Amino acid sequence: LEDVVIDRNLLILGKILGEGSVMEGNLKQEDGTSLKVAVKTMKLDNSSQREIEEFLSEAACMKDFSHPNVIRLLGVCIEPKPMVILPFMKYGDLHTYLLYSRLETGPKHIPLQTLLKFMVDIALGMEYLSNRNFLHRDLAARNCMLRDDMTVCVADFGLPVKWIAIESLADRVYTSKSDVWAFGVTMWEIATRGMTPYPGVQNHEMYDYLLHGHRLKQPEDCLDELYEIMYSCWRTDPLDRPTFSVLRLQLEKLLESLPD
Ligand SMILES: CN1CCN(Cc2ccc(-c3cn4c5nc(ncc35)NCCCCC(=O)NCCC4)cc2)CC1
Ligand SMILES: [Cl-]
Ligand SMILES: [Cl-]
Ligand SMILES: [Cl-]
Ligand SMILES: [Cl-]
Repeated sequence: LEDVVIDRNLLILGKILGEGSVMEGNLKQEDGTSLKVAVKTMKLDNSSQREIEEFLSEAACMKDFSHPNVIRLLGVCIEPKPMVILPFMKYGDLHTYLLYSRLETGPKHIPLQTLLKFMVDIALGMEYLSNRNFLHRDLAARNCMLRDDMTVCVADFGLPVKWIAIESLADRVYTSKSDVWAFGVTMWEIATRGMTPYPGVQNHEMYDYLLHGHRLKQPEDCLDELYEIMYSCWRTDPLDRPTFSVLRLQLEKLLESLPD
């Protein structure tokens, strides 16, 4: 607590940004200046201090995370409900951004070079968490945030059937190679500019679908080289899947093989 806790009086809450749930707010910092934050309210099982122990545990680790492509944890505040304090990012989540991209008034058609750069950013972020054996367990375009410099950072980690790896559906187990699987789905979302995974397949059909060897199909405008990287993320054996440090360099290489 000594490290992550923030006095509730230093926090002012405002409108709802999404539904626990997310809310806007102002964090009064130690330099006197006030910072805009997003406050994620957390509903935990208070029948025991079990879930809160694991809550304050990760938060202490998450507050020490420092990487441009990984979201920053500012701290936690208590009411007795905990609340995660994160930086506010006005450009919002990447998923909505991709959709807007396909509408006039909204952002310009995102070229492929920019789409890969989104993937690289996420891969770099995941590479950082992976190096610290920290699992995300909920990676998706909706959880990837755009910084004010339009660089992507990963979020919502710590503390969705169509993103869950095949092993994690049956055995109900989670490894970093399960995050790689979700990362490949995230790549698909980006390459399709916001499509929902597995059109035609309902959620209750996903296990038999995957179990029979069927995977996400290649988008029309997607390069064979880019879909290879995506596909390698969905290999049945988690050991056959590449690490984030391999994926990251694959994407950096491919992006550099393109013009501006
Ligand atoms: C007066 N106006 C208010 C509405 N404005 C537009 C707008 C609306 C919503 C958001 C927004 C939404 N989410 C956000 N998460 C964060 N910052 C902003 C948002 N950081 C925390 C990230 C942690 C992970 C997470 O929860 N991922 C899901 C995204 C949830 C941003 C801008 C215009 C002005
Ligand atoms: Cl308040
Ligand atoms: Cl940050
Ligand atoms: Cl769509
Ligand atoms: Cl599909």
